[PDB]
Amino acid sequence: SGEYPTVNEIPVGEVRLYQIADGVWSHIATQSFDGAVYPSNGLIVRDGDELLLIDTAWGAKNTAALLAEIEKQIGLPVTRAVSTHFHDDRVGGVDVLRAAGVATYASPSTRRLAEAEGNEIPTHSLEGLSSSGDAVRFGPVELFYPGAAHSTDNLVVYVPSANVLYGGCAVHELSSTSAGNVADADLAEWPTSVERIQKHYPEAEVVIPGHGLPGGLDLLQHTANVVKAHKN
Ligand SMILES: C[C@@H](c1cccc2c(-c3cncc(O)c3)c(C(=O)O)[nH]c12)N1C[C@]2(C[C@@H](CN)C2)OC1=O
Ligand SMILES: [Zn+2]
Ligand SMILES: [Zn+2]
Repeated sequence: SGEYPTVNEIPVGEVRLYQIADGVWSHIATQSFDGAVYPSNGLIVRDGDELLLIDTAWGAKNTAALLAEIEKQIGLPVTRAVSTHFHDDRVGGVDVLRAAGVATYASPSTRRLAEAEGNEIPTHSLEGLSSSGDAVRFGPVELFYPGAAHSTDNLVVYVPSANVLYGGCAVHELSSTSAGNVADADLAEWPTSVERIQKHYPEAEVVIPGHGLPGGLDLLQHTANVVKAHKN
């Protein structure tokens, strides 16, 4: 009833949307992994009379439910999707999208990693993102490669019309006590990558993590802090 939806509030298989700003929503879904349940976020950005999707809803059935929820709540067609790294919370559901008419995109690095590890593979490669600090425009967003953090391929997304920074899994929520799933992370480079985000997007008003509650710019410093302490 208006609060940001949380893990125990979303059964696995259902999806909820949350209005972030004019023409910007997050999507929230839940999934089981190694016997625990987790929430995860993505983004939806209005692109005229179409929608740009950022990240899947962590699985094929969740992603079908996402498309249904978008049709219910927004009623504009999703035409393109970008996955912000190669893990299943970002690409699981790409096959569903691709069969529903959505053109799917990711960096070449993400595509290679997804292929190598047996995850679903976005169709189209996003060039111009291979060096830290690179940025490219993609419809109503800017895509930015900050350097290795949660993963070596992680991208962040900025919505300039609304000053919304979607950090994906490179950014943690304020309640986080740990650096999350660090299996593929670079804990040594992560603070430097966060510093690049902080420098590039000083006017961000909302910061959205890959999992958990949005907040303001403090999510970036908090992330750097928890990562440094995890490493320590
Ligand atoms: C699908 C994703 C994943 C699964 C389960 C939980 C998380 C979390 C997470 C968030 N918050 C708190 C927390 O405890 C955990 C994140 C997060 O941090 O981005 N990601 C999660 N994968 C799986 C994998 C691939 C590797 C294969 N060897 C393991 O590394 C990942 O990042
Ligand atoms: Zn991940
Ligand atoms: Zn994640």
